[PDB]
Amino acid sequence: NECQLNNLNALEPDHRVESEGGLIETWNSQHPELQCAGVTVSKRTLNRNGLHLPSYSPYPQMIIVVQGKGAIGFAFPGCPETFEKPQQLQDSHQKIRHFNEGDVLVIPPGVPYWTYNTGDEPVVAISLLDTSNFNNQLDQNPRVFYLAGNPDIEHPETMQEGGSVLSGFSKHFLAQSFNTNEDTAEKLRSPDDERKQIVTVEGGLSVISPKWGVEENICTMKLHENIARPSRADFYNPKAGRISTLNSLTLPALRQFGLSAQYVVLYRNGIYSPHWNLNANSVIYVTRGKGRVRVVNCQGNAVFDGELRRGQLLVVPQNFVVAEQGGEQGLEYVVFKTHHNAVSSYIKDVFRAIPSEVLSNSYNLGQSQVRQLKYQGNSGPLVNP
Amino acid sequence: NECQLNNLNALEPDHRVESEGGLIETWNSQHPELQCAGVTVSKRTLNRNGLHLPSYSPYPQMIIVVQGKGAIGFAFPGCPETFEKPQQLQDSHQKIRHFNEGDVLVIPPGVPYWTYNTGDEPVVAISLLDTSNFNNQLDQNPRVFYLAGNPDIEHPETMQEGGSVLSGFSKHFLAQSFNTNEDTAEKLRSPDDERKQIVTVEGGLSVISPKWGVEENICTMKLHENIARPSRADFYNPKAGRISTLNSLTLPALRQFGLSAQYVVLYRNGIYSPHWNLNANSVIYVTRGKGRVRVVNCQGNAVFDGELRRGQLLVVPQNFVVAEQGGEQGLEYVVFKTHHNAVSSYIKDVFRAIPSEVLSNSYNLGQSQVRQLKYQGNSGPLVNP
Amino acid sequence: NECQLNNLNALEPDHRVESEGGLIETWNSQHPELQCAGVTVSKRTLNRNGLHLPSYSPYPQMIIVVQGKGAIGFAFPGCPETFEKPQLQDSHQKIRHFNEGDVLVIPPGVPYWTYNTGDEPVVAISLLDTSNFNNQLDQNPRVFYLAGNPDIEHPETMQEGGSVLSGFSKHFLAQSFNTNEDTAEKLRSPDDERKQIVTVEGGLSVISPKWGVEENICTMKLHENIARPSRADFYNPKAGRISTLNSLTLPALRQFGLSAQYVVLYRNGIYSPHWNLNANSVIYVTRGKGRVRVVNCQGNAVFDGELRRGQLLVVPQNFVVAEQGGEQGLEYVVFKTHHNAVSSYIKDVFRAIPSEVLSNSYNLGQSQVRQLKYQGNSGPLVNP
Amino acid sequence: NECQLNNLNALEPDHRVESEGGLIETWNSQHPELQCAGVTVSKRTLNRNGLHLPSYSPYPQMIIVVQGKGAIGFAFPGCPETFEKPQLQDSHQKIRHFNEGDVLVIPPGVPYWTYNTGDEPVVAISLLDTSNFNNQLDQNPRVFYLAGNPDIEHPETMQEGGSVLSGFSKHFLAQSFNTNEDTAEKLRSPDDERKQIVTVEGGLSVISPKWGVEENICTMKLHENIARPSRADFYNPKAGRISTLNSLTLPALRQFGLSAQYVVLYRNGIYSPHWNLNANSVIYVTRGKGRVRVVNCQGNAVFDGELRRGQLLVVPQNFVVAEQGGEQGLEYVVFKTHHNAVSSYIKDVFRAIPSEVLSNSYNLGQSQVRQLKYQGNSGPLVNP
Amino acid sequence: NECQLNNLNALEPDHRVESEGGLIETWNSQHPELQCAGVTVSKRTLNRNGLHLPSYSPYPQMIIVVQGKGAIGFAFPGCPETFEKPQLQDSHQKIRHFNEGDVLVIPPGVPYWTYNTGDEPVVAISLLDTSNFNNQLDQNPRVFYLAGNPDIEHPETMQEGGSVLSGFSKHFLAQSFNTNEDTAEKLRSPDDERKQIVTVEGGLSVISPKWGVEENICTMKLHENIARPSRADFYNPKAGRISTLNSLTLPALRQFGLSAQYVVLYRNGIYSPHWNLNANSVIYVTRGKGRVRVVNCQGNAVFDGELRRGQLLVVPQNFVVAEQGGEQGLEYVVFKTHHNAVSSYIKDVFRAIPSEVLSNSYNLGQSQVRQLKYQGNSGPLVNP
Ligand SMILES: [Mg+2]
Ligand SMILES: [Mg+2]
Ligand SMILES: [Mg+2]
Ligand SMILES: [Mg+2]
Ligand SMILES: [Mg+2]
Repeated sequence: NECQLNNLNALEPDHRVESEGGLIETWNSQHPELQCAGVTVSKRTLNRNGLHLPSYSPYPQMIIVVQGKGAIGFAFPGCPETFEKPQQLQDSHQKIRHFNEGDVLVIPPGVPYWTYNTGDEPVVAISLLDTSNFNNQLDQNPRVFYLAGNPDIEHPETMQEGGSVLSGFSKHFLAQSFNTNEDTAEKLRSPDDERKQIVTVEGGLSVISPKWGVEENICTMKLHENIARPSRADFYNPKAGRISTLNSLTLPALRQFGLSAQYVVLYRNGIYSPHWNLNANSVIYVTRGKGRVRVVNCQGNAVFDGELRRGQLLVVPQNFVVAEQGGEQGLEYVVFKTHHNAVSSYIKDVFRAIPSEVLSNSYNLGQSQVRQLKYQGNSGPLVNP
Repeated sequence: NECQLNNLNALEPDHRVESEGGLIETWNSQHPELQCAGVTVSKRTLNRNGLHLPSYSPYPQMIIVVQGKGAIGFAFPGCPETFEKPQQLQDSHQKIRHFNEGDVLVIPPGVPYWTYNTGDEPVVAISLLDTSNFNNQLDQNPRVFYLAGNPDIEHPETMQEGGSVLSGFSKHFLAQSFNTNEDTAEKLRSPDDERKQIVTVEGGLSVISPKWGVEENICTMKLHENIARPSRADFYNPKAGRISTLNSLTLPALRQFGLSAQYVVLYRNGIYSPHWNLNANSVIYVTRGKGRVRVVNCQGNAVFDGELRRGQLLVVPQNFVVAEQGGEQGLEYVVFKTHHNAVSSYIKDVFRAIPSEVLSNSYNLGQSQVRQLKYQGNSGPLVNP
Repeated sequence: NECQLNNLNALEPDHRVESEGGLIETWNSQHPELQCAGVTVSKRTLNRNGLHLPSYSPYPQMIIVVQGKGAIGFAFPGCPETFEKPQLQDSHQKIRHFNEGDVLVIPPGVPYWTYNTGDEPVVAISLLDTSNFNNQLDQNPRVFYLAGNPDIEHPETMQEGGSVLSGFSKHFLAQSFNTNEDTAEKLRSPDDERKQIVTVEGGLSVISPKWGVEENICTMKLHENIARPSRADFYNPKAGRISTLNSLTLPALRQFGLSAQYVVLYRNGIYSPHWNLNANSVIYVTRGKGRVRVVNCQGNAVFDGELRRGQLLVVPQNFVVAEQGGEQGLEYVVFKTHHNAVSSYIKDVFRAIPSEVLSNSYNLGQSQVRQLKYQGNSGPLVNP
Repeated sequence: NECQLNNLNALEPDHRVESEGGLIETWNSQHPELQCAGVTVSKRTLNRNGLHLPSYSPYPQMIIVVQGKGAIGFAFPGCPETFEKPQLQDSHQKIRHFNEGDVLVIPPGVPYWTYNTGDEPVVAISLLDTSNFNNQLDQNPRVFYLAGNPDIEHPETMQEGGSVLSGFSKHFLAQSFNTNEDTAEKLRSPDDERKQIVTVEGGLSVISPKWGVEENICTMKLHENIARPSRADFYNPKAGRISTLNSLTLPALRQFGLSAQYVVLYRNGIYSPHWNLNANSVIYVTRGKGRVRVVNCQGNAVFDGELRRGQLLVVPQNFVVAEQGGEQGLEYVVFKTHHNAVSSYIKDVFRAIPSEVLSNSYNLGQSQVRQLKYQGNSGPLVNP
Repeated sequence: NECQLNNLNALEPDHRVESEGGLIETWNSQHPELQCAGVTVSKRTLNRNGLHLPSYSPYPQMIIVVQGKGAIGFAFPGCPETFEKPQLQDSHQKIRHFNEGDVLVIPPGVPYWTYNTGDEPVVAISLLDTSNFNNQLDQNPRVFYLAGNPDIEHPETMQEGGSVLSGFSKHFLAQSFNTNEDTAEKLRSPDDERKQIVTVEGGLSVISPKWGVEENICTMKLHENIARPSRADFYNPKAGRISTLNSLTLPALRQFGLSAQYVVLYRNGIYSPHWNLNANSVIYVTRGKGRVRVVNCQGNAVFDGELRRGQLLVVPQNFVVAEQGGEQGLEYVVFKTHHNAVSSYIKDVFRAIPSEVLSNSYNLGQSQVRQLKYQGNSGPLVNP
């Protein structure tokens, strides 16, 4: 009965991990709303020259960059290092991908990744940790395997200290394994490192990049897409707002990760009429502004009815009906959905699909009243009252 | 250990919901047999002019109409209203599908649907609610989201009153959302409606129908097929009975819903020899007659051994061996299976696949005895003793 | 440049084969229109007690039954005989019943036979998808009979003949099938003058209620009604109806590259200008008469005239077509060479394009544009 | 034997169509090279306020925008009008914006229109995949215009013309669209002398932020940037960069059998000997100049010369090719007739083969072999 | 009408290429039979210490090894060198061992080389699937050698030649591969008179036990034994055995459109009348002799005669064929142009059809019909 919730709360971060080069804030995965959704969320901040040390988790992550710009690099197993710099190579590594605010990034399960702030302002990103994803064969707990550094626990609720996976091996064995000296091997264990999982790169970081076979396809799996730019809108009403969808039809990698998302922008008083998601739980994170949100369950009860503003997280269970109205300054938010091609339906459109007399007898309405419901007013889900 | 059942009971409806235009009977989803199967069942009756108000659930439903005739209409999101009637349109809606006794209907997860009795006798349908379906991201509880009316709870065991999803919103907000007046909006909340989920349409219902791009495919997803007609038999022995299979190879939509079924008709003394389902749990609902049924588990124990008659439900767990023999008046039943292409095997056929000497040494049988088992008698699963 | 056609003709059968229990009429596969579409057509009539002897072809066939009722049986390789009557008096694969309005699908290489179970004759029109990707021989229609002594159904290809079994000696057939020379001789149909469709005196009798690998593949759905009023996917009570049959309704079609639609236009009903995005089409009028127009990429009406019952008209991929029912309406089936053929009607296109793009495109005023987009019924079926 | 070519030529447009708001230049589809690859190319220029009238073709088109910025709109059949401005002043399908460096994909049979939103003209090169499996007509390029009075863009195929709507009478158009004869007459573009690309005086205005089935299919991604420096999949700061665009980045390509790469070579940068395993390729130089060599199975350089901006060069499947940037570098797009074209460069091949196989193959000493395998950069982009 | 063949011939190689370490014999791709099937065949013999230099072709090849033992290595693009011997003395991709009875599959565009590891010569028959959908060039067989100075293996297509590397200058090769002119000169095989198969004096030595992307794609299964007695899918100890190799046993075949069967008939053993539903077939006799008969749709035996070791016989899709082992039996491989070719034998067909349909079809009595259906072994392999 994990989703038999009579109340839904707007949630904010519960735990904080302050590092040399940044901050990591996590929502406790044990909140009943998040347990129903089968996910948890993590907000990461990379300060100037901030470098998030390489790590991987046993489930996919969908991240939206809400501030700043940087680069992310993955370590795909067995793939060639297509970025090379001659000194005889002086260095070579895999493709460096750049991201900006409004972009969504996807981290594959088990694939190592690192990120770096390439701008002046701090990078702020919100990550949906899809812990319940079918690909996670461990358990519901969020887990982060660091390949470097001496991290602090990011999800403390699961401990009921941190260390890299390399610190679990002796320097002697690492020395032999990696055909290196024990001095190098000891450093690989981060024995005296006190910077934690996000460090500051003094002097700035330098990597091979134009801007700063298997290689053509798989090894270059597209893992980022802008979702917030106005021009990418899929639904639009100049006087109400816009809705943009990012799913497996845009980012094919999502098909195997069971995740998709939408970015919604509602202008002052703009309304996103009553709608529901047919095949997925959803998690709203407000990126800006404020608005009135209402979520109704199968008993016609509003499990949530209140203001929702920047920084808050609100779970909308599969099939529950939700509606939003932009406040004074409008409202913007991303909605993570636990399906690679999540589909929703809005009630206005439903009325149009049902025969006039079915509607009349259902709501005891007159022919003219029904007609006005099915044919009058703007057609889309975005309404300017 | 949800399926470690040492006993299986023939089950009948536990709860009843009497409405103006019909009746809804449900089997408690907490019976251990149903918990093992990961499903529950609901029997619906639409009286003359009976209209089942529009609703949707977060899992698929496979329904078999055992009596009467009517029409069902769905509300596919974003699809065009291909049925239109000029007065300038006087009304338009989506395709109306007709059904008759012996037909199976499939309801997609999250898709709204309504049904209406177009004949004189009442429509009686038995619905398999596939609550454990992978697409249900909530929890095991059955749930019905009504878009209209003031319903009573159909699965009371989950409350440990009813209302439409629209009654969860204020008339003022619905008024703005749907660009209508507050009078219409208040009626949309069904504030004074006491008819419940199945209403009687006085004077009969009228909808657009010849009989009473995306539109060509998806928006017209085939969601009904006759399963009981004699001529649709897949296995047949004039002196024993018949077996008909309905799976994803006949109704492609079933591939995504993980459901299939069979309709079996056994004549007097007709036998459906010992067989089992390799990849799916099964739920038998007797539509007519009576017969002796035996279910044996992995310890060689008959967890069920008795008469099974019209109206009773019997779960047959995956891999358990079952056999049926038509009684005096014969036996007819539908079997819902929780796989889009459920496959079964009958022991007679198994003997034929195993080498004679493997059989001899397995059962201490003589060469002649084995030969008679593998080659003598009718070949199929339907036996006339 | 097989489709660089400046003219399209309404075609009727050009060849006929008279047999004891029926008739087979075919359209010459060499007509420029049929060559562009990469198919040919065949009309088969089974008289009372008529039986079409077992045969198979290296490509799929989509058949619409326009009259009568009957049964069709296939021989799926290696599949068990699930129909049996108790030693076994007899056993055979599933028997499938059909009626007028039904569409049957014949898989490539799979033997099938048909029998008329009613009094009136069975009349069926078959689209022989010769250009199908599964046909690795050549674009010529071919029929491999397993029995009888047939006459060539498509003579244009030759530019006599027996069953495939007649190509073997009775001696070898006797050894192969572990049978005696007497039976083996008969398997070659040496003195059979009945041709491919025979009359079963006394009537045919088979195992059937009304008259593992099994559960699925071995008994896959190969027939579906397409003409019933209630099956309409598009409908305007004052104009007509359109029904679509594709891989979403009949899964096997996914592998055969074929789909169809059944159109019924009432008096003066119009199926407004539309085109198929991904497939060539072949119209066969089953009833009535109406005006049909087909326009190519140069804006030329390669066809502009009446089309009546029994006539065939090819509509090439992307060519724009429109139809209007005559005094007694018009009904027709449209075979399309794609498992999920998609069409688009111009009215709907106007709705998708911005007003000013339309205004500047056709030199129209905002008002007139508003007219095209929001006035009238929105569907493709129009009541003028 | 269309590809049994002993010679390959660098080709430039041979035909041109001047219209009011733009220009269309095409390469003759009959060049032996283009026939072997089964495609043709078209360069389209939209001048300021230029609008390319609605049209569709029976095959997919892959377009790279080499200059300017604009908007492209498609008309997906049966899809809802998700862009609306409040009765509705107007509503239409999604508007997609593009800039130089972007690749656009046009689905078969789907109408599309484009508009220049900037001051400089929009220049785009389109690969018309005429041999695509979805094209069931013939290998001839065809353009079905929904509006205007166009001139033939590919005249070689004829060996006048209007919109598909001009093929209908104004009377029938009036009845079909429930409109008056006046509007219907205009829908036929009878006195339009502007041709296929027109100039929108005052500028075009549409619904857009900057200027169910919806969520997915109805709004599928049909454009992606391929030329930005940051999108490089291969990179050597001293030699150049290679970017790949295929079905893994743009899903729709899976159904259209097309992919591409954008190559940028710096001064004297070399893209070492490589070949495409599963597709024919067509290079179009967007900037600079360089030496290109193409070798067939006989070890003959069917092409060995300079290739500069605006020139087209076909590289047949499996033929080995190499390029070297000139004094000012070389940039080019390569269209490939496969949704996921795979290539292989010889340097990498040496690494995969055992030393002694190599030694015995080329009569080299262990030392020299060691040279080929482990010395130098490992990638395909070489700085000599 | 390439398959409208009234006659089929048993074919033997017509051309030969003698090289230092082996021999290559080919069948002319222009034989009417081979053109109908859309393929050609090649027999390759590697003498002791023989090495077939690296090469690749724009279509898949299915090869059955009829004699000897050896190793085959491929060069998968961008894949890591997982075989290494410690700086690295050397590293290269996986080495795959094969023996007689094994079938090897060569992917389109992928370089491969083979080496004889035994004393007796390796003899292999290769089905060159030139008509494969992946081949976007033309139906001509082509071999792109990466090394050596080969002679044309399929001369009929020309109606000299070197390696693809010989098409480049040594200067450019030196720059491309970061090597010196000396090595580069050698990469062009200028004074090599050994041809495509060379003799490795002293024997070849490679990394191998016996002599991420890795785990999967980069090391996909490309070989499987098909001839071992124990692998039989069909078996009658008194008649023979049939083994099938398709995409269900070797996944890669799904992408190459090929499958095969290995048939062994004992003395007088019969493979009763059967046909392939979805593919053309090419028989190659590996041992013995027997009577083969092929009947077309007119009931004419387009082939009726003996077929012995080393002979090739095409059996077109849907044509009915039967074989009977001679005094010393008959063994043969059958290549089929479909990843999952399906066949059907007439005996099984009789079992699927109702008694009365059969009675009326062949004018047989209930008794005789009962004979065909239930008497004798039920399988396709018959002991007369
Ligand atoms: Mg929302
Ligand atoms: Mg049962
Ligand atoms: Mg039509
Ligand atoms: Mg290139
Ligand atoms: Mg054979």
